[PDB]
Amino acid sequence: EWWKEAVVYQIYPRSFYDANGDGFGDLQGVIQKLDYIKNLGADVIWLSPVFDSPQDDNGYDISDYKNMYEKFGTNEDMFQLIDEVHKRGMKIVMDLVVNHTSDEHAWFAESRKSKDNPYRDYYLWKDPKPDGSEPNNWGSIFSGSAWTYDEGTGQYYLHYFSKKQPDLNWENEAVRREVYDVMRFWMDRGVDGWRMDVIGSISKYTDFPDYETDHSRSYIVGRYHSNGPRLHEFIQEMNREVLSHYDCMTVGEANGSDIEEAKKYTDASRQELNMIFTFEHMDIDKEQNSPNGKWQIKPFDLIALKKTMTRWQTGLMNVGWNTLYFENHDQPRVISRWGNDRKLRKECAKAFATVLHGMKGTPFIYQGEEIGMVNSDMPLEMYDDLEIKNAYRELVVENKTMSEKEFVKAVMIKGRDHARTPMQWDAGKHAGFTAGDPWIPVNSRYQDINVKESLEDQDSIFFYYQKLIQLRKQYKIMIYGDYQLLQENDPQVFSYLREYRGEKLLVVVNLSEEKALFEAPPELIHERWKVLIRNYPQERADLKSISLKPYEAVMGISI
Ligand SMILES: [Ca+2]
Repeated sequence: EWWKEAVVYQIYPRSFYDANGDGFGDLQGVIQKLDYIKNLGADVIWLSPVFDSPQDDNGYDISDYKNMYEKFGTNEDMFQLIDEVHKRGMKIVMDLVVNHTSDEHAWFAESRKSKDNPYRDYYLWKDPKPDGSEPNNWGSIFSGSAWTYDEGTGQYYLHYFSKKQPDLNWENEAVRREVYDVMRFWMDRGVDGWRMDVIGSISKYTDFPDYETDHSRSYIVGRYHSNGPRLHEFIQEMNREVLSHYDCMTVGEANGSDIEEAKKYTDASRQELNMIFTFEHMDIDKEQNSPNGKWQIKPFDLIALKKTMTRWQTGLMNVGWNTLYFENHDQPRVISRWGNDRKLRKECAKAFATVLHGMKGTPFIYQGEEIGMVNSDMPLEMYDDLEIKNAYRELVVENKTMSEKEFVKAVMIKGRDHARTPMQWDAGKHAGFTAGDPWIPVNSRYQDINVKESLEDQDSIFFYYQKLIQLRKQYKIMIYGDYQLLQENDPQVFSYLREYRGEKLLVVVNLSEEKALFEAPPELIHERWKVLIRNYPQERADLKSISLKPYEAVMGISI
């Protein structure tokens, strides 16, 4: 169970390092930066998808599972990367994207040709309604209908994501076998595990029932879009046929997951996955179900964060396993989203890191999180993401459920592209990401926020992350201790306790810009503490009462 003790670094490779000058990050670029990742201390890398793809969704629309997209390199480069990871004592996890393929995948190019094609039933085709409209009212995550009509055959195909991402038909045993063959091809060549993209969607309600509607919207995304009736059957089959034959790690991107679903995926006795990503803690700052979805912003609410993260810590405390993340290629920079990214940027970045890394589970560090990368001020016309383009058209232009100004404000907070501007290596041109022209501009603050300056500054966010990772490797309590929320009603302070074999770990973090007070509960007042990490310089170990400075974070271990 090395995956319980791991710290994972997520690379978004088109934006990590461009070794050959075309402005697009590449596999040889990753290889050249592996020493940096090892020095940080992560021991597992998760690479976002590098398989051949027309890039409609930046690699999540795969047109060939057994070849690389040419700008990343060739399979030879990928095999070298695997070897280079292993030579450093690290592991590599690839992105398994098997809810859907590109519409340019050979399977779909064949499927769409005719009802008698042998690939027809690789995808999900249905007749129009009598009036020619879509089979039901289901929506795409990327706006509009989940169905697209094919004039040549007279049927619609299903796509939960873009029209260039047709969903695979997992009811067809041949599709499942194709998926297992892909997994074995890569695992036999040294891939150590998989991050499984929208694994929650692979089983459909094959009666395709309409949702109920209150007429706020024409197309609906809801409970049928995940947790289908055969979901866990399929994952159990995948474990029997593939995962059980390798020393591997699996993490599912479990869209639609709540704590009970997480137990189904992650209880070891069920022989499914090791861990899942949930969205519940990322969902605290949207309204529950507006037509504008995640663009219907709410302010950061620490109480909501504490409630949600505590539900997950206690729910998987003695069964299953948690992932721990605040950032990925789909989320904004957490310090910009929920904190201070200006005068208190360092303290705030370190504070969020401490809250997260003090918990039970496997931490994930998204590229640039460890240097305090921030959201971008770029104008809307500079964004790339199809999610944004499609939502602008639907919400602002067509349906008018958001004004222009409100949509721009929402994108500046939550746009996926805040995660995707290039990694900031130094203060030179394009932050040292490329000698050419980057595929999207580097964030305008890069001259102040970059690896070079971080390694020169002993007070950097980088060295704080490096220390959190070292502590996890030294103190078994951080991996295996239980969890108890402390001072639960405090609106500024996120404090909790871990316990393991008579030892205690106290984590106290002021997630606010104002002064706060932590007082230990009565059962803890006679403990003696050794401070393991703090993001301010004043040092005292009487943690029973702490007058917390803005964004102050501290972890102590009992002695
Ligand atoms: Ca390149």
